[PDB]
Amino acid sequence: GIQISGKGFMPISIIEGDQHIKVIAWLPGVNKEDIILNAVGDTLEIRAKRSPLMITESERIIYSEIPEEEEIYRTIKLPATVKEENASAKFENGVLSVILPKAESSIKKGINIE
Amino acid sequence: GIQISGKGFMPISIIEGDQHIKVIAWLPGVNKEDIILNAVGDTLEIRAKRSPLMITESERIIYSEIPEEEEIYRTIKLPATVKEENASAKFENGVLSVILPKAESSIKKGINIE
Amino acid sequence: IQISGKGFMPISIIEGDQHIKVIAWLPGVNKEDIILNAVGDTLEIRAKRSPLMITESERIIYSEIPEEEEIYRTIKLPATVKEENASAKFENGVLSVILPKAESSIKKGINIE
Amino acid sequence: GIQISGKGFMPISIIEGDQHIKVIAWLPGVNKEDIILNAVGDTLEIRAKRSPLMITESERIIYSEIPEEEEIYRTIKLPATVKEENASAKFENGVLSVILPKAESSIKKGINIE
Amino acid sequence: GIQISGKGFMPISIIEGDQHIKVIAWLPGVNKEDIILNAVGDTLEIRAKRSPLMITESERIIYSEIPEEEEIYRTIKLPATVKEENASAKFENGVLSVILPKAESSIKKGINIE
Amino acid sequence: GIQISGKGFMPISIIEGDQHIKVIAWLPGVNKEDIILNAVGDTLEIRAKRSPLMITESERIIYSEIPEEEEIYRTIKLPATVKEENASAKFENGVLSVILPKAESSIKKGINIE
Amino acid sequence: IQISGKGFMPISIIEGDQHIKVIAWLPGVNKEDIILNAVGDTLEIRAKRSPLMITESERIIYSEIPEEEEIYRTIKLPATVKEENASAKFENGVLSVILPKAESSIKKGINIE
Amino acid sequence: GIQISGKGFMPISIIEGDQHIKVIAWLPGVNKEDIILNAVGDTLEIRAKRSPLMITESERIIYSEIPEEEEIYRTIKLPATVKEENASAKFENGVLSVILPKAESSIKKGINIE
Amino acid sequence: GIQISGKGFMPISIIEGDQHIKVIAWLPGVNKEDIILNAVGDTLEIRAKRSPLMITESERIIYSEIPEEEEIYRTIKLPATVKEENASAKFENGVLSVILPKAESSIKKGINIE
Amino acid sequence: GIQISGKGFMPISIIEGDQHIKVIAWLPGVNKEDIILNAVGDTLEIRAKRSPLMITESERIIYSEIPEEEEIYRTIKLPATVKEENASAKFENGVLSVILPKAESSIKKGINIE
Amino acid sequence: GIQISGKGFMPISIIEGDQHIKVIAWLPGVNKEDIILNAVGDTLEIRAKRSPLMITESERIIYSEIPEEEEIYRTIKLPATVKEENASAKFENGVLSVILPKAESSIKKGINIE
Amino acid sequence: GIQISGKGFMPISIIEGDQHIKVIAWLPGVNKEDIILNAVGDTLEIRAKRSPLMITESERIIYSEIPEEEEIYRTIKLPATVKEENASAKFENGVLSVILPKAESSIKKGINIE
Amino acid sequence: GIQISGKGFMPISIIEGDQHIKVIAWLPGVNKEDIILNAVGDTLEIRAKRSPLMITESERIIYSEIPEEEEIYRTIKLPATVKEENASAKFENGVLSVILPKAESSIKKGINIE
Amino acid sequence: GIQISGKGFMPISIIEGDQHIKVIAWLPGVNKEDIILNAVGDTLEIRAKRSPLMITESERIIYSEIPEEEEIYRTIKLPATVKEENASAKFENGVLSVILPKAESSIKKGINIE
Amino acid sequence: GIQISGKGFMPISIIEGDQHIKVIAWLPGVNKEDIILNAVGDTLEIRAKRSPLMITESERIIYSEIPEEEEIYRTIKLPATVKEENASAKFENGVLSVILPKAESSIKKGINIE
Amino acid sequence: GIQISGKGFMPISIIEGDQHIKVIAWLPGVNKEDIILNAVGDTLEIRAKRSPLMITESERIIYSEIPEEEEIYRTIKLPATVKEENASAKFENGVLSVILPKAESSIKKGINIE
Amino acid sequence: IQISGKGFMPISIIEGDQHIKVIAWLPGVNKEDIILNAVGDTLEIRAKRSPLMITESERIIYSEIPEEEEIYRTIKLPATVKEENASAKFENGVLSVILPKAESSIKKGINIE
Repeated sequence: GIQISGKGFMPISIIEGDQHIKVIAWLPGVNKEDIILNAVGDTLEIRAKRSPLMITESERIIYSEIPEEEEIYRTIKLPATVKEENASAKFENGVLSVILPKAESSIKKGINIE
Repeated sequence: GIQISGKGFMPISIIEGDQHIKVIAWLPGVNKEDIILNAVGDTLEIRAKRSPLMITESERIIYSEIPEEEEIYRTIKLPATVKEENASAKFENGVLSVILPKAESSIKKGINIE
Repeated sequence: IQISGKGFMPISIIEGDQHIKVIAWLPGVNKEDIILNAVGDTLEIRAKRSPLMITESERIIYSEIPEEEEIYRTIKLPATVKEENASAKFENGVLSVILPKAESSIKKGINIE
Repeated sequence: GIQISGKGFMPISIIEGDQHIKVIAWLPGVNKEDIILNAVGDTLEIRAKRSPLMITESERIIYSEIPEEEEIYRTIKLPATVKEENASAKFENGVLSVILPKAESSIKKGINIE
Repeated sequence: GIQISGKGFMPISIIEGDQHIKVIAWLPGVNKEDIILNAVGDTLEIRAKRSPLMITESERIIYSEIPEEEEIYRTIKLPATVKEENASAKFENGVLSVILPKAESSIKKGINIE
Repeated sequence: GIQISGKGFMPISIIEGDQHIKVIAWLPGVNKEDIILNAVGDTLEIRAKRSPLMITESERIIYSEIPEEEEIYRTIKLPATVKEENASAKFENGVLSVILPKAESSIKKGINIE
Repeated sequence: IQISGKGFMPISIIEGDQHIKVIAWLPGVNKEDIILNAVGDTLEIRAKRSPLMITESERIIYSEIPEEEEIYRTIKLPATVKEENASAKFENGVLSVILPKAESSIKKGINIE
Repeated sequence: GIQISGKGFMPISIIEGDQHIKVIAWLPGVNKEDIILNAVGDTLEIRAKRSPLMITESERIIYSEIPEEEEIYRTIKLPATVKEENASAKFENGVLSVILPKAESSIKKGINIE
Repeated sequence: GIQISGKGFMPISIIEGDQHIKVIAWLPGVNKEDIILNAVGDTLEIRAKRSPLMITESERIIYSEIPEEEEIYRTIKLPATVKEENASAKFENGVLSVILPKAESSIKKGINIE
Repeated sequence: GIQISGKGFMPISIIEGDQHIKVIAWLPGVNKEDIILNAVGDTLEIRAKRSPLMITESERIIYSEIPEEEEIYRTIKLPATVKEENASAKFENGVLSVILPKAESSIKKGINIE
Repeated sequence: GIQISGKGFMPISIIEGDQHIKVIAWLPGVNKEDIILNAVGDTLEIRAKRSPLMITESERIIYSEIPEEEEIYRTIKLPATVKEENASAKFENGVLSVILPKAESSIKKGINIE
Repeated sequence: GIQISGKGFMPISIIEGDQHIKVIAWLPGVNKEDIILNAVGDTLEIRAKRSPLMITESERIIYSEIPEEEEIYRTIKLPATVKEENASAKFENGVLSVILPKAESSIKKGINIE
Repeated sequence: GIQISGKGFMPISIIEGDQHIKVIAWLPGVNKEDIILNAVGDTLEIRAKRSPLMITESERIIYSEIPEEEEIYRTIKLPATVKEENASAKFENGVLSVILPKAESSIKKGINIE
Repeated sequence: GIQISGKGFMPISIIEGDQHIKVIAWLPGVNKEDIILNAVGDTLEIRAKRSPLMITESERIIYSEIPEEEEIYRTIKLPATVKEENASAKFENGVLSVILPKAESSIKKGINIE
Repeated sequence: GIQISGKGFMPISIIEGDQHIKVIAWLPGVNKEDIILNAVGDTLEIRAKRSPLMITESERIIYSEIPEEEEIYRTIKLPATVKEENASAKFENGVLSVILPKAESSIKKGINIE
Repeated sequence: GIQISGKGFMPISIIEGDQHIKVIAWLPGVNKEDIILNAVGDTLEIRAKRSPLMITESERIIYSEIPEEEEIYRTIKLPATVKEENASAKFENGVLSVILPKAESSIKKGINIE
Repeated sequence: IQISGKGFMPISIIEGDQHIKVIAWLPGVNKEDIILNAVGDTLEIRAKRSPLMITESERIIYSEIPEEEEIYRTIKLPATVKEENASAKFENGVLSVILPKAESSIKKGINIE
């Protein structure tokens, strides 16, 4: 039970362990400082500014596969409530990766097969 | 992650801040005192009655783009739990605006990108 | 009986024997931002409505509300009118104009014998 | 430039002589005194009430091809301006007939084929 | 179990009481004397002549919603056998109304709910 | 309220008077004596046999719009019960005509429009 | 082998070695209301059939029977014929014409050796 | 030969024995005294009003699979003529049940297979 | 002139003579004693049970064109009223054949073509 | 704000006031003692058995609009948590009506429009 | 491996035991002595004429769900070779039933599940 | 202007020399003496009987791609008039071959290209 | 269970007796000597050469319904194994006919109906 | 409220009592020790590998209705929160069965119908 | 080279080596003793009963992907004749695996590529 | 009457003589020793493995019409039983050719056309 | 990167830094029946493959095998090449050509600072 929603290209992946959740996000062309990242309960929010390709007035864009929007964001409802305060994150090479330990109440417990 | 539902034409907008939600509602031709408004948890209700164009018996309606219903309403499920008791509201020029501070358990905490 | 112009603005048009009422929805517009003129059989309504103002902390996460700031309507009525005696009031987002008909446009009875 | 418009079943025909226009209108079930008829210039208006089939509480309508609306009307733009003040009209057998003499400015004059 | 059939515009309605049947018929533009009306058992027949709009040779029909046919008729099979001989009828304002008391064998009798 | 049914091409017409029914039937190429015809109540039957074009063995049919069947028949349910015993009939030029006086219980009585 | 004209009139066309028979349905027509001529390879049939006559007491409540009073057919045959020796009989609504073939149109044997 | 017809949701079932017809009818929400039930020959009529769900002005209908109409009725033509005067009926728990003994003339008599 | 209706596969044919109707019914795999057969007026009823193919628990049905229903029936409305009391019937080889003499009132009488 | 789900025909309506929810259920032909009714939190369960129309072996069902299932049920999720212990319910005339007072935590509080 | 093929309506069913095949066949209207039945290897043939419904020249077929063909036949390839010489057969009530013991080489031998 | 017409499967080919026309025709299964062949002007006629495959009452036709018609014929309009009296024809191996010398009036003469 | 396959127009028929199989083949325009014919078990092979219409260089083919292929053949799998060595064949008039007595193992044996 | 989701063929069934949920799951080809099973709140997870059909290099798979994937899993959101720590489970014959007692807060309490 | 056929869900795979065929069958929820397994020539038969999920009358099936049939079977025709007597079989974990050594006459012998 | 089946691109041709079958197979890029080939009865098998285009890590495939699979195979059911032990085979230039003499029981014997 | 010509002949095209390999399926063709030339950026392959030879006793009863005897391909490559140092081998129905790139077509590095 997960829902993404927001504006602008931003490919997400979601990885679930027994005791945590990893979220991965593509943000090519974004500055680490331009990225806000907050969470609580079962929701994670990612906000990003990417400034546009700056062209001198000599230059023209004669071809482009690259999205224009400068404001981009995603709100992600995850399969488990998490501990925001132990959440880590790094940002290398256009890729954001967030680690979100699960709250105890959301950690599943085994059932033996007899 | 939002749900609107009820009877009547009533264009809604929803604005999220870090610590509040604003809801805006179009209600042309309604009287401030004919509006009821309550909330709790993560749900807002707006009720309204707008009386119909009153024609003398000499006059006929020869053309109307204007909805007829006299009972109108909306129930709105917001993306955060709120503090009803600090909610304020205004009604100017056919437009209702409601401010609803977020409850502390719904306020999101930062994660640092190291 | 032709409407035409830019922007969301629900009109209704009422006819009496001696006048035309025109009603218009203009939620979110300020009385002083509305221009209103007329002559012969045509009525013009122009309005500006400024956009919902957001602090830089806030985002719009959902909107059914039109964005255009310039809105107008030209309305050709089923009778010539007297502009000079035309009245108008603006309550609660609703504009109502009253437009007495010109004498030349007032219909006279025929008897069914 | 013959434009009919209004509400209600009401079949009109329109007959043009050199010096007049005849409008014929079906209004079965209407009382002569419940009919308003006015004109000016090149427009004719016909307004009528027809009260509904009267049923005692014993009776039921088990079949009907007969329109139910009580308010019925028509505005008709003619192909010539007329002299309202000389217009006549009878109402026999559910049929209204209106005679509308043409204004002089609207009476066509001949061209000789030499 | 009712069947209309015949030629020409003639909107019928049918009303049923415990002890009778009313039939209503629109016949704008028809002369009372031009209408034959007979019945037996469970069938009613209505025959009508309406003569055409008569135009002088100056005049032209430049527009018409009004049916042309001069012979019009309807045969109506009703939900009950009736007493023709006690049948009444009046014709006002383009509308024929026929009253047709039910035969005794066709009058339903109540059933008590215990 | 009519039903035809049976085998073969046989164009039927039906004429109603106040006191009779006439039925007309096309039967090209049939012999008056090869026709059976009976009635009772409100049903007429027509039976007929038409022998086929007889070709010598030198001759071939190189084109035919003409039905082939030799047995042909029709059962016709009329809108009134009849007196069989006063029924007459004629057969001229491929056309059969039958006159069938109505029984007294099927003859319709007038209603006066007051 | 072309048919053409106005009105319901089922034709059949039979060929012998030495003649053409033409058959035609004309129910409700009077022998004397039928004109019949021919030449070379063409046959014409014209007929009038008067309408079903109704007293003013009677109504037609159902009809599968064509209404046209003028009916005709022009038929181009697969051989030239001798008009002058053409015969014809009219029984029971059915017209039958016999049309001997012209000599120039009679086919001669070829032997299969 | 089995025709239903009239206004309103009202699921009928029909049951034939050798010597009677049973009609069953769903009429949830209806009052025993609000039901009229009469019959003659081979027809049964059922009439019933059901008053609408009543709401205080605090309350709103937020959802509803339940038809709204208040006047509801059924005319039923049965496969047999019956004896009205011996017809009984019960109304328990939303369900009307009607027992209609067949008339003698309508009771089928056996044929032996030899 | 005919209506069949009921449950089950059971091909009927219907034969009309001057003085009787013959009904024929396919009923393969039914037992002569399992057949009930009654009639009155213009309606015949055939009822039949056929028991299912009997399999031992060793055996499986590996292919089957043969209907499964065990209750089968037809109610037939004929083109004439009949004399039930003089009706005979035979059951050979899966085929039921019923002979139903017409009642006098339903026998057609000749009309002479002069 | 609502989800219904389960097996069987069983029209529900749902009414919301300020302080309670009313659920209404069509259940014609069910017995008050055959109805089980429980609730907790924001979910109501209705279970019901209705036994089938009872036919003697003389009798056949010749026509039926009436569902056959005998096990019927609904699980309903309401727009508010409720107080199960103060819930009442009535079963008249095939109609079940349940009253479910809202829990305090689910009651909405007013906001003033200044 | 199960192929039917031939002329005429003839509903087959096929039944397998461990040690035989049963073929069942519908042949209503057929005479025991008009049926030929032979077999070898894994094929069975069934041939049968049924003479047509016989009508006096007074009588007409007015209706008929019953196939007309007189020659009817079935070739059936079975899932097993059989012993023709021990095959039996009965013909009661329209139904042919054939019992075909399997040949030894075709009888399956068990495998134990260890 | 090459027109073929008649009944029956009979493939024709047509070959044109300077001074003749060859017609070839398939007629497998036909006896040379059952073929009639005549011509005049620009038309050739071919008539043939082929009697059907002869089956003893032991045998059955279990498959067939071979046309059944016994009467077969063709009329052929050629692109030139011919001299019937000098026409020859053989019939070998189911194939008829006809040689038809061209009439002098139909023999083309050369044009020199200068 | 029969399969044809091969190249070129060659209409086949297949006739089956109790003790043999007849195959018939159309081969207009083929020389008896140009036809090879072999068989074994349950398959028959037919090979044929037909040489093309030979045209002098004066002549043109201006129209043709006649297949061109010179090599034609069919392999036919029959419903029974046969005795090749007792197989006869004749070839008259473009038609090949082959007689193929059945092998004893393929001759079916009767089953008595008791 | 009942959501399945994940990789692989694995037919689930879900069973509710008053005081528990039973989950059943098909897992043919899987080893008891290759199955992981955990739960908390209202979610159950099932994970399982099944190794693939093993073929020697002589052998080939010539046909296969059997899915190939080796990793298979199911996340299931149930209609009730449960008590993980008392959940049991058996795995016989391809079938996993899990018993999940409901938590007290989720057990529905009865309402009396007065 | 293969035909499966029978009743029920039961995924088969088929493995061919040089000297045997392996058949694999999904049969989750079946009991080893409820499985019958025979073979001969080139055909294998698997028969199985599986009893239905057992519910107490407290419990309801609220969701189910799991087939219901209790009788399930497959008849399989293999690409080789086999030695039934040396066939083995195992049933673990819902999976049946049968090993079927090829008969000598069905074992392929090498051909050398020179 | 032929069946091919297996994995991979491998264009097959089949040539029949009176006394043999030749099979030709395209196998570009396969090594003579990587080909297995066996036969018996009326079935031929061809197995082959072709290793993939081997690219150094500087090189990329920028375009390929060439199938990728490394395992390829074909099983071929021929129209005659063969003598495996006299089968020969060749493999030149990517093309395999196999000669397979027919067994004596599959060699067809002549029929004389008398 | 354009292919064009007559006949079934699956090509693949491999690029290195310094050369282009071209592979081509030509089952049933004789090494000596293959012509192979090139220049600048274009490669041509022509081949004849003679048809499956049948004795007059034998018939082809089924064939998935193309019949055309003339087959060819013209291939325009993504670089100009050195024809003179082009090699080529033909094993097992498969033709493989190696075509070193011309100097003017060899790409040079750019550094990412």
